[PDB]
Amino acid sequence: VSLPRMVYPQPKVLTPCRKDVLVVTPWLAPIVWEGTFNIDILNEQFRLQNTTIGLTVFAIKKYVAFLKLFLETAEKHFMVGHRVHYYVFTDQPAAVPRVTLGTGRQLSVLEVGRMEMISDFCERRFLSEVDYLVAVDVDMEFRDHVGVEILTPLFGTLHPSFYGSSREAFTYERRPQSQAYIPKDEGDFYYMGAFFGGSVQEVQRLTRACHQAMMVDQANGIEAVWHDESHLNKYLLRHKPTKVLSPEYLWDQQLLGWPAVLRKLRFTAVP
Amino acid sequence: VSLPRMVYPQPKVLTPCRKDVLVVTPWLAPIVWEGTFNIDILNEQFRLQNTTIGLTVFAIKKYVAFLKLFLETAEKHFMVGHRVHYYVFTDQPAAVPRVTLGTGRQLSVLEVGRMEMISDFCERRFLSEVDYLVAVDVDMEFRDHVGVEILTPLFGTLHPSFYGSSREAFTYERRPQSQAYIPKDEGDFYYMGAFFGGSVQEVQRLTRACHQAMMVDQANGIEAVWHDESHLNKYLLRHKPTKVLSPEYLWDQQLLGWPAVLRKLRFTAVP
Ligand SMILES: [Hg+2]
Ligand SMILES: [Hg+2]
Ligand SMILES: [Hg+2]
Ligand SMILES: [Hg+2]
Ligand SMILES: [Hg+2]
Ligand SMILES: [Hg+2]
Repeated sequence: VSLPRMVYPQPKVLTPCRKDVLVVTPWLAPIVWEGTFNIDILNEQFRLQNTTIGLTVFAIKKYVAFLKLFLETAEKHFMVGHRVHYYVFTDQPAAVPRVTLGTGRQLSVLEVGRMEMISDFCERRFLSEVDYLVAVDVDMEFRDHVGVEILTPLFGTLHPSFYGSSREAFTYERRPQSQAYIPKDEGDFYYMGAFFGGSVQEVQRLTRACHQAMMVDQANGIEAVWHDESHLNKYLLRHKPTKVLSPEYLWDQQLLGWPAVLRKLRFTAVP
Repeated sequence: VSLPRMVYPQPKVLTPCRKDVLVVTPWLAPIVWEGTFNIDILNEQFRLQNTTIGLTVFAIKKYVAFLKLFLETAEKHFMVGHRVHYYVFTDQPAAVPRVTLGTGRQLSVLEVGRMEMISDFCERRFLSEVDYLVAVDVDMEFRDHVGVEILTPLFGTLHPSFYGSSREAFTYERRPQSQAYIPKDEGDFYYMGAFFGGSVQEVQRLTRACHQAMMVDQANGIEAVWHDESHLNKYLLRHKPTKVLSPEYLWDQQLLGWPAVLRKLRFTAVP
């Protein structure tokens, strides 16, 4: 379906987008930084498709306390204008705060007794209800725009502690006995487990692969150094993401401040 | 399907890819320049899918003379290592040169009595035989690598005469009576009609849209200033390409020399 007439600044072929950061991977996936995208064009493209975005979040034991701020700030900043379906996985349904949602946005509480829950228990439901799935940690708040610029078949996010690091310095799983093993001469980026996503199909593929690999590891009596993040990094090494999010999308201002390369701090650790 | 272990230079997050050119559009489509891609990674990705690329070329009347050089150089430079199916549309089947083809590459001669031929007469055949379709002009030669880095649902190529030009200077159709009309405050880039493509489905959509728009124009007694290039530009304005090729992919060295921004001259006008 065709875009309408739109008036915006002409793109400049002979002006680099950013001169301080890498804005495309070697497999031609965009790295999403402020300045790289026109949100009006992207909003049009995804609205024309009636895009629904599922956000999955696990809130277990004491973590239920982070829900009110997480959801309230998501309402202000996450996919505003688009259909959103929050999926809150919790051991305490009654402790889920009653947060007021904007039109076209809904929340489902799913009681638990992450990779098995997305791939196994919820597969049919997600294919039916949403176009994209995003998995994030609950102990976080949105502080600025997180929108459809992220949407793509499969994305990972640059871990804020490692985005300038050498691949040798990445905390990948280094034991050859683990399915998550990555040697010191391999690796593109260190992706944080706290923010990944993509189409429902690609996210189920990923969570199925991870879950199967983790069970192998367990049967072999080994546990990856950083658990499902270790597995996520292996998967994204072998199945390149179609977009990568800059650390604007997963930051910790207390730990890391507000450096020059970040024009916006969008989604952050709660102290 | 998973990529194998591969050893290559780590991508550098804090080093821009190019500081002289734009490498991503405002809708987050890569602009393909030398330096932006690792061809080994891309080759792996597309080979794992057993990708077949159809190349369509029209050679009418005196233009049959350009076929031998066009095909011989395509053999050296175009999608080497991948399955290729050339579709030569001609009024002179017997004048098509017998060019020796590498393994996995085939050529079909299709006799004619471009947009109607791709969309109308050939739709079923292409869906059956190829994954991607590329449409180029015959009076050209390959001089360097043109590979799977181009492949994407839908791509256009920067016209070599206009890549540094203001949108006002673009030779778009400017009469509101034409379906191809673009006003002076609209337009991202000027795309050349001589090199476009994408998935079979997206290329058929485009050629169907163009053909229908050209028939409207004709019934209205108007002909766009640059014919199907005018229509191509309108379509790509309203349906943003998922990759854009730099002028490396469509150059004229006689006319335009070999400027600093071009690290490679891949596909060029024959003098
Ligand atoms: Hg930019
Ligand atoms: Hg995995
Ligand atoms: Hg994982
Ligand atoms: Hg680069
Ligand atoms: Hg068109
Ligand atoms: Hg066209």
